[PDB]
Amino acid sequence: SFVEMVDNLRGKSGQGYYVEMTVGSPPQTLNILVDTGSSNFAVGAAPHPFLHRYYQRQLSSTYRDLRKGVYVPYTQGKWEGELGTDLVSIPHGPNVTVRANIAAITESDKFFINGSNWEGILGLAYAEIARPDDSLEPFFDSLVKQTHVPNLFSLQLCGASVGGSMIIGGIDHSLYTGSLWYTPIRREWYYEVIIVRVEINGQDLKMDCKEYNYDKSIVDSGTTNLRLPKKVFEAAVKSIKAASSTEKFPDGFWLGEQLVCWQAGTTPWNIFPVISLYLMGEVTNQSFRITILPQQYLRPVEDVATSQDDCYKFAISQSSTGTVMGAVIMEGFYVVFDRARKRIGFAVSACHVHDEFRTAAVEGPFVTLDMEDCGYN
Ligand SMILES: CC(C)(C)c1cccc(CN[C@H]2CS(=O)(=O)C[C@@H](Cc3ccc4[nH]cc(CC(F)F)c4c3)[C@@H]2O)c1
Repeated sequence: SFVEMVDNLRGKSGQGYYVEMTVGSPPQTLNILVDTGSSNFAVGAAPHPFLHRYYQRQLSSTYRDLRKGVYVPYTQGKWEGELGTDLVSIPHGPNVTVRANIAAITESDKFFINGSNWEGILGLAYAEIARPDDSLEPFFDSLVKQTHVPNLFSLQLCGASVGGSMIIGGIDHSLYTGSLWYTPIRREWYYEVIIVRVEINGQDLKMDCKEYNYDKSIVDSGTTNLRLPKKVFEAAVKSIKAASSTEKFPDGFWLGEQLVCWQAGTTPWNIFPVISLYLMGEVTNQSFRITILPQQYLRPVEDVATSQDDCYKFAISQSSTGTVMGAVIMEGFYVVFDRARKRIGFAVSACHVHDEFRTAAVEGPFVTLDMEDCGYN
């Protein structure tokens, strides 16, 4: 019955993917950012310059106050508000209604984006990283506890206005090609995984693989970029620079600040390398890789000119909190968050990213010794 959830995600480039939800009685309709990188369900509950609408608790006969404040600091942006519960539904999702925790956002700083078209966030990760603490049951745990929906969901995030699918409760085989490859969820807090090797245009970076997961690696749909730990970021930019030295770019470009431009249809894709991340597999000494194309880490941005140019931002940026596999890694893959079996699956997406002479891929098996040493402690 998954066909009803196909294409239930909309989004703007660099502004996340959102699904339609309703909260309260009678149902109030809101667009909610889909975020595997956090665990709080929160919605605008008060006027804001960037909100077109918001949650009005007074109008809901089913609203319950929990008489308890809350705040969440993201890497960028944060909000605070009041906890409560209410009835929640997903129109283009499973046919159910659940009572869920809701953080009514009363104040925020750099959380809402100008003209994003969403008014809240749905954190799909585990209770452990919930605020104020792991006793606030996340939305999906409530969904699974109160209904017969199976304990898994999958995300197909499509690039170039963007769309996608959140299949709640299962896998829709019409959304990917090839085989699914699974990597263990290392610990149920973030969707934490272990990267065991990295290659750029087929050349190993040759770092201690702990560096790849320092201090963790997570799969995070709410984050736009691929984010790499300082040491890994520098090695990667150095390698991507060398491969593209044919041309030259401002260095504010490599910092994700300045756009780079080319005459429409003349982007030199061939001079940017593919990036391969190898992930720990399901069996002893076994891994698999996902390969990313430049079309994924060069994010198309709106031209600031009377020009019909193609313009892009570098969508790989530095991190001090570990690797973040954000939307530009997830785009063009079908990603299965198999909570029931503590694993995450990757397959080539039906909306896979296109290149002339190259293709995004999920390939295996590979042999990799001592994958366990790759985890940071
Ligand atoms: C567990 C928690 C305390 C929530 C936490 C703190 C720091 C970092 C993380 C990891 N996950 C984070 C990484 S991030 O802050 O870059 C984006 C964030 C989700 C988020 C929140 C508000 C946002 N506003 C605008 C955006 C951009 C998006 F829409 F493309 C956006 C994204 C993730 O959720 C979690």
